[PDB]
Amino acid sequence: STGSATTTPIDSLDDAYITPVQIGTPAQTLNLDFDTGSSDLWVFSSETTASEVDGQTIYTPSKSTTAKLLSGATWSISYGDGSSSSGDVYTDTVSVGGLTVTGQAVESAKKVSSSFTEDSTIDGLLGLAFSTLNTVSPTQQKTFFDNAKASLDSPVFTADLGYHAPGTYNFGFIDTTAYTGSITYTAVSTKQGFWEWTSTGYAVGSGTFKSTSIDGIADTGTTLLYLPATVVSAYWAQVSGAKSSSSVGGYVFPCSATLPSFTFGVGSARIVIPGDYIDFGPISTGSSSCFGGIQSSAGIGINIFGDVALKAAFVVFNGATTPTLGFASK
Repeated sequence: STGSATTTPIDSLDDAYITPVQIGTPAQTLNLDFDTGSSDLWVFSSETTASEVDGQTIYTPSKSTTAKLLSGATWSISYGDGSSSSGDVYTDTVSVGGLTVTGQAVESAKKVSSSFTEDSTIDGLLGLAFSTLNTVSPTQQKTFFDNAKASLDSPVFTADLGYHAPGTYNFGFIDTTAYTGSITYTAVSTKQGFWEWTSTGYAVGSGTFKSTSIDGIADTGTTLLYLPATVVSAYWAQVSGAKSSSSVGGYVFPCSATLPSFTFGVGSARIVIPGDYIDFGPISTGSSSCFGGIQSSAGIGINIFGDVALKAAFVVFNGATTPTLGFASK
């Protein structure tokens, strides 16, 4: 089998991407944030504290003839941005772009943190990291990909995120018309439960490539590109007027600037992030100070190849017995 679904930016800055997901019988379609940095499929639901729901579409398990309460199971998660949510668990039928899993754990939120409530466009998350990170207790549950894997034509999914435009998640096949040149594959460590790999270096604009190992995770659920302070300093030094602001919480730059590109290495291959991808607009409405899309990972504890990086590439998440990551230009 295979599946294919369009993924759409939630706003004009590409802050995140939502993908429609069919849950239950009859189908309840929710728009989920596909997140290769976490491993829970959780949704706003009829059980969510009413004051914590503001415009989201909810899953109502009592209206699904295939929903079954997973007895005694609970979940609770906290993300790297400070947000959280928790609740109980059903199993139900879940389909993504024509690909169907029966008996998928669907984590129904009883509580969500304010940042989720405030974001009307995201109805929940669909985790695509390794199932070892799944938070369901006392019995850990598998991801949608993990459940689908054996049935897929090939045990892979691909992320093709657009810049200010729709893109695609495919399951089970590689669309060879969706990228240019070749796909360069690189080793993955699953030791921390992430799609963790090592970039071979970077360049700023038309500058010389610096060969240096950068360990990080491919994370579709993170907006920005978080890299070591040395790297980030080298980038923003090429933008006149850019500075790290403690009060704003990162590098800011004059909105009148033209940003240089940023290149990262995948083995001997090179992915070029155009400068425009690194502009995340005014820090506050009407400001002429703009927020940068490349920021320091110091104090995160890990480097994160988030959407800013991933949307510059066609990315293969290869879930073979020994997982690997593939990157191509597009």
